[PDB]
Amino acid sequence: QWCQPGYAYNPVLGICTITLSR
Repeated sequence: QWCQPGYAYNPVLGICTITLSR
């Protein structure tokens, strides 16, 4: 359960997804 920078951990999906917070 580790997400690379620029990605936010998603518990619903169970995987890391990209995010821009904008």
